[PDB]
Amino acid sequence: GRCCHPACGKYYSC
Repeated sequence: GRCCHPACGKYYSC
């Protein structure tokens, strides 16, 4: 989604 650190798994945009 909108997240930019790996704490969102592979659902970070960076």
